[PDB]
Amino acid sequence: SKVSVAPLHLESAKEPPLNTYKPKEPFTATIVSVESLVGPKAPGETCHIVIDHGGNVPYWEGQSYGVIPPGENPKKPGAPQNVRLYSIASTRYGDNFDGRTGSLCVRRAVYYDPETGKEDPSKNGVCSNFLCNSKPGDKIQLTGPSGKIMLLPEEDPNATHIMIATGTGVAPFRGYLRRMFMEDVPNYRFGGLAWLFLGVANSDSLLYDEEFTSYLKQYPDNFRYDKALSREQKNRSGGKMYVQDKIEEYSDEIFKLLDGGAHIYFCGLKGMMPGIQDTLKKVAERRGESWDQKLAQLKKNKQWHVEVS
Ligand SMILES: Cc1cc2nc3c(=O)[nH]c(=O)nc-3n(C[C@H](O)[C@H](O)[C@H](O)COP(=O)(O)OP(=O)(O)OC[C@H]3O[C@@H](n4cnc5c(N)ncnc54)[C@H](O)[C@@H]3O)c2cc1C
Ligand SMILES: NC(=O)c1cccnc1
Ligand SMILES: [Mg+2]
Repeated sequence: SKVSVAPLHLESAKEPPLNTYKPKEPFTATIVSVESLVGPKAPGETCHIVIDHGGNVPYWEGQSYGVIPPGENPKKPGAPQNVRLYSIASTRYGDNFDGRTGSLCVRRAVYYDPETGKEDPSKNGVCSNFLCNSKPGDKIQLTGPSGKIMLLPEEDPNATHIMIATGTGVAPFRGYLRRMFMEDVPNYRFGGLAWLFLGVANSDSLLYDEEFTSYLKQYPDNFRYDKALSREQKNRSGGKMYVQDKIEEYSDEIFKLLDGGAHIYFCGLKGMMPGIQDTLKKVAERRGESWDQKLAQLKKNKQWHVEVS
């Protein structure tokens, strides 16, 4: 059944924490673990990082932590590096169910010369490689938390939540779904529908697949899960199978859920959105609806939640 989590006083706050720690005086947290989430055929490396904040940097699901990687700011001699934000992939109780850790889902940003494929360490992403290279006991300069766009609307515990992720965009949804299904949170008993769509490059690039598949078996009447593997699947038109093509497969169900008040969430890199918008426009047109008008209504009704970069 549901996992006991502590301390329940984390449910008492009525507002999310924001900017508890700031860049000039970050919280020095400690790495608990770092593990690759992906198999050898994955085009890139994505890691799961567990960080001990000791209960000093609590957060709500959907927020981000800032990390200040070591070194001097290249564009600002004598200054610390700029904060990089990472979507927290854990619930407020964390992966140890104790309110002392938070987790990140971090894609290594690696540079390859577009012609030769060669590498250059001065051009890899600083913070993503810093994090995925970390080992237990390493210290991390933590700031935040920050962000409110992806806070989970809990007013209606029987709401519908349609979660659209590419790659590390799955992070907030791992936290949402643990809160909805895994953890014993007496003041939030989810009885709605949560529907996760995840687009990645191939099967080896899947993130947390075992956890999500387990929810299908534990909460079959409350959870749905669809995956789009761009390099291993092709869409109805011959294009690579992107998450928007999976959305299109369920277009009638999704549009009806939206009309009924479902929340819809988009998270990941911003390049995911143009194809999604194109598909939604096409779906709307086939149904005889204006996607522009529908989207305006979804935004007005606070059903549309996008955090991409
Ligand atoms: C709200 C928010 C949440 C986020 N959540 C996540 C998350 O959960 N997971 C995640 O992985 N990311 C997330 N990101 C992105 C993350 O913040 C970083 O931007 C990302 O990790 C890259 O940072 P970095 O320090 O590794 O790369 P940087 O050092 O900032 O470099 C940026 C890019 O420039 C490239 N580059 C550097 N020098 C050169 C050069 N000379 N020529 C060509 N290219 C170069 C790097 O390879 C890299 O791709 C989020 C962003 C935001 C705004
Ligand atoms: N988790 C992510 O990949 C993410 C979230 C928000 C902005 N950019 C990237
Ligand atoms: Mg795998």
